[PDB]
Amino acid sequence: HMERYDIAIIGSGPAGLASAINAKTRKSVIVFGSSDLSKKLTLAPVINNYLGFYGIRGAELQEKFKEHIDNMGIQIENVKVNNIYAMGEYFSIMTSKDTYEASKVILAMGMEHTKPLKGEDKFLGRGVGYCATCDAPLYKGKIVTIVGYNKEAESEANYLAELASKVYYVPRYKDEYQLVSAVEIVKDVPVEIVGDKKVEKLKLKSRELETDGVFVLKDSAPPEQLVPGLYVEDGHIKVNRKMETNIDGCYAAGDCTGKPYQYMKAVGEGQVAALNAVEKLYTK
Amino acid sequence: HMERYDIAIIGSGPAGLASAINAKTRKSVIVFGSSDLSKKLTLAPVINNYLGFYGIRGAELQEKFKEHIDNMGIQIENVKVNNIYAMGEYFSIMTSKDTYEASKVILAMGMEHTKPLKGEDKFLGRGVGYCATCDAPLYKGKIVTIVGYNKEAESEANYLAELASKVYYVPRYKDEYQLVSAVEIVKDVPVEIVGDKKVEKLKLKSRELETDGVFVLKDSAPPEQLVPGLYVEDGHIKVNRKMETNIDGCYAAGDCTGKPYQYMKAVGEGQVAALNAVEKLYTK
Ligand SMILES: Cc1cc2nc3c(=O)[nH]c(=O)nc-3n(C[C@H](O)[C@H](O)[C@H](O)COP(=O)(O)OP(=O)(O)OC[C@H]3O[C@@H](n4cnc5c(N)ncnc54)[C@H](O)[C@@H]3O)c2cc1C
Ligand SMILES: Cc1cc2nc3c(=O)[nH]c(=O)nc-3n(C[C@H](O)[C@H](O)[C@H](O)COP(=O)(O)OP(=O)(O)OC[C@H]3O[C@@H](n4cnc5c(N)ncnc54)[C@H](O)[C@@H]3O)c2cc1C
Repeated sequence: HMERYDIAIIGSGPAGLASAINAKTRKSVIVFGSSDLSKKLTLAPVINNYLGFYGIRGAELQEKFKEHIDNMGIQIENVKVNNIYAMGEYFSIMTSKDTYEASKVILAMGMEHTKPLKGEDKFLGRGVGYCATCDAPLYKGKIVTIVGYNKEAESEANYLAELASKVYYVPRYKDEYQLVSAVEIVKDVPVEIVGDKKVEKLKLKSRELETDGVFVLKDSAPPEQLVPGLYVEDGHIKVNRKMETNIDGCYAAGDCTGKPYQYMKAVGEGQVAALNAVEKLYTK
Repeated sequence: HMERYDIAIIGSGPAGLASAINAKTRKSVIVFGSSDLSKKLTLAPVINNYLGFYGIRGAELQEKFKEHIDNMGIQIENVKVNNIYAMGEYFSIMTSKDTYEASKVILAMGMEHTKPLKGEDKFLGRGVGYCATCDAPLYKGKIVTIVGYNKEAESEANYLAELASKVYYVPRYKDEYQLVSAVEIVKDVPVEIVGDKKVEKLKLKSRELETDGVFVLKDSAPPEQLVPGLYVEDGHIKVNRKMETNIDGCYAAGDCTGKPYQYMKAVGEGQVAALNAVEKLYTK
């Protein structure tokens, strides 16, 4: 069904966990993200600029962070947040599973490193989107191509196969893929989304797919799509010294706020966002 | 004599150490402060909001920070910084011992918690000051009272006893005091600095001292006195998202920049300041 919380934290990396441990000062808090917290932490080899942990390996620091949240009774809700609608005094939070409401939101999604595909921006809203399940009814009986950058994208492909006339899945990571037989896996490199007034084809290095929709599925939609009305410049969510965005009650912390992309900056921002959000909840 | 460095960090607490470990990316760096890093860290009992160190004691976290800087060959220069003069393209740094020049400065002095004495602001520049050794020639053959909040203040009293006709030392901490016999220790509580056009007396709870100067000696002068021309509001050094102050080449990080006074905020700010300072050194 629906569940209400005082604070929702969108991301489970350094920034979101820093927010969570500072918000547990009560005030219900929910943290959305991945079971493994942050993929970048796991991939980091030796870390020498996180003060107090000289020479730690990324996966070791990840475990220290996991034990911290576990000691404080903080769990990660393992769902993808698709859209956050600023209703004015609260936020409606749409996810890959259930819908939530929260009084305050802390954006902590990190920063996407991969570039958009050619034609992606051009056809946005004319056949390109960032949430396949959200737009699924629009593609009933149509051809849909999903360019998947994470495992959740596979679930969206499976769902779309129940409505679309044909589903192609283009993986952008190496794994076994848990897809129903109706999904055609296209192990090729996307080149360009093309069309006249709307999407007509996805061109790949060795193949072209006639398709009505192309969904580009990453850990998070671009922030201005995830949070309609949010002020972003240069792909960075713009915040002030209190980590406040342009949307009252919506904060942002970590790589999603701009450079430098470092752990200490991220945890500091998460702390500031959470303490300010809590203050606003007690002052109304 | 004088020594030149690319970056000078003013403070050895969480913020300054975070700056130091991020600036050692070369670029000579000098860190001014106390041997014990930060007094607040030592006094902190259990810390649960420093991500990755759940349940750590303050002195334990202090030791982790000490081992980090030691592993990176970062030493603390154990002197008090008295004044930083923005010369335009560099900074002249006056200390309780030698003078330094630095291309970039990172202010990391923390935030003073004790309030000013009554009359302190009123007589500033008319008998009240924050550096006794700096103003010592002005008090040759005059009466000087030092209200000392740290051990360095004792050294300043000893120096002033060579020039002033009479030196009183009013300690604001419990310890043995290493003072020459010419210094009179006044174990009483300051109440008010009084005078007409200039300082004439220090009133204490049980005694009044006729005095020509009153020096209030804390770990650092107020930031607008430490750094002439620095923009401060509400006792907080005002910085932007890059930790830049109003003075080009001068950054600030940690409690000295405003609330919340927390460790994660401080280390994040120190990191941002240092990485920006380094960038400016490589771009000129
Ligand atoms: C190989 C490598 C080495 C690095 N080494 C260092 C180093 O030595 N020192 C250093 O300071 N920095 C280092 N970094 C950078 C550092 O990892 C980042 O600055 C830091 O991880 C930022 O954390 P964050 O919480 O802002 O974002 P992230 O760490 O990206 O966390 C984001 C998390 O939120 C989840 N999420 C995002 N959007 C949504 C959504 N819509 N719904 C649900 N969940 C979502 C993601 O799945 C992810 O788990 C390194 C990065 C890499 C890639
Ligand atoms: C009892 C107590 C418990 C606390 N518990 C927590 C907690 O659980 N979690 C949390 O997040 N925060 C806590 N805090 C607050 C936290 O300690 C501060 O936010 C943090 O120490 C800020 O560090 P900083 O580097 O900005 O300043 P500081 O820690 O004050 O470091 C300043 C250092 O620079 C030196 N210095 C200053 N001026 C000069 C100068 N002119 N020349 C030379 N050296 C100078 C000082 O001697 C000092 O050593 C606590 C504070 C106290 C007092």
